[PDB]
Amino acid sequence: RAEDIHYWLLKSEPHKFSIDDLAKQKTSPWDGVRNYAARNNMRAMSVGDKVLFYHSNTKEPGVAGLAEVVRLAYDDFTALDKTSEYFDPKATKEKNPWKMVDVKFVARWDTVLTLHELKSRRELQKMALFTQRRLSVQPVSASEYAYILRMNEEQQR
Repeated sequence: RAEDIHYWLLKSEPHKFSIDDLAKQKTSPWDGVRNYAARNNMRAMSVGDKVLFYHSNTKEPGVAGLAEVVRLAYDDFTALDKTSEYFDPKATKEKNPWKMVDVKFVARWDTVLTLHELKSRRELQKMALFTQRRLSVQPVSASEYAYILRMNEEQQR
């Protein structure tokens, strides 16, 4: 398990937080995940794990860049921020179900690798991306990761 690097996809709406926001911040906690399956995926992440930064709910959805996990999951304190969209009325200092990792910027791709293209490769047919819509933190297979990075290179040529 943690001795091997694993791969994930994290969805973010870019008008809220884009790959350029991560780039500017260099590292960021991954706050505001309020789906429990996604939360559990974050508890399964390890330091050094690779991350596809995916822009969702936008004109050009797709993979925008790359990040890397730099801290293991800890309590998502935005659940206690009464001014936050991600406020959870029933979370406590002592009983906060929400957890988050920190990630570091790795790469900002010149143009997004669109969802349409992701759905047009045999190698990607089994991505969770296509199955599971509420799942904002998803496992990516090693081959899926590899194929996607290859696609960015093809697009950049």
